[PDB]
Amino acid sequence: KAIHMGGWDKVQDHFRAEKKDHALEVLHSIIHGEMEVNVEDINKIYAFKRLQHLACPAHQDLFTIKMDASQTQFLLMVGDTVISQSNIKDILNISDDAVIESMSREERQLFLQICEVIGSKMTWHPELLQESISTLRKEVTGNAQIKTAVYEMMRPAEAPDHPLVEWQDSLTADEKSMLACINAGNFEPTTQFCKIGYQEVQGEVAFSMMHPCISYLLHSYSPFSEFKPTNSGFLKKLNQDYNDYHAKKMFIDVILEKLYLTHERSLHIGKDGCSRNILLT
Repeated sequence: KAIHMGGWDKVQDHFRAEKKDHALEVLHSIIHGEMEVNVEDINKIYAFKRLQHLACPAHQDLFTIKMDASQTQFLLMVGDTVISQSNIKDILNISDDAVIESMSREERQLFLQICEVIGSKMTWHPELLQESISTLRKEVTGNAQIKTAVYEMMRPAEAPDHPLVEWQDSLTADEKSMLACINAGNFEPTTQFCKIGYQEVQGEVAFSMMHPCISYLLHSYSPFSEFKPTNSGFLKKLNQDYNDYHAKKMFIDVILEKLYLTHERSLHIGKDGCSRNILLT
């Protein structure tokens, strides 16, 4: 897809095809009204990918990212050498005394994948956010392999493309109350389930909630430095729902199971054709 930054459309004509990626990396370092932005940590993730991609194909396994024992620092590793690190609160642009819930190994790899994509849009397509956050985000949330990765982890048997099932309300007033917490104390059938995943495993359906860092980074993240505390507010909220859901999981799952079984084994529930119960679109 065409890169345009730094007049690249015509500037690229000065370079041999085999040098264009090198010249872009350089052009990127020359060029990168305007609100101040905090993206040095988050861009490391995609930059590390760019590094790895230049190494001999058999050395590529040697480039990896892990966490320190506290899982609050990502460590960029070239074999055993830690070439650089990033605090997760700096990657997230969050206000520091902000609570981050821990992620499984699966969830972390997904978080990092979203980091790559975001980093790559902000690096090669700065025009995107120059418009608005929503224009950046559309490109991230609309992105094929991110879509594919989010569905594969949370709803492995549902295609991202899955057509909505029509809402049929079999919930008692108590059940709708019990559900309020997975969507900020509201009960709206078209949105209540946007954070829930599910998979069938040896005859049982197992529900989950989207990790609040992953939902934050998909739908609430602002790279702008100046609203650090606003980002933090959004995160605490997703934290709270996440924690409520786990405190009450054995009541909530009974009800999810009922809904899933009565909506064609999906929680991608809509009304009059209008769902926002997708994980992301």
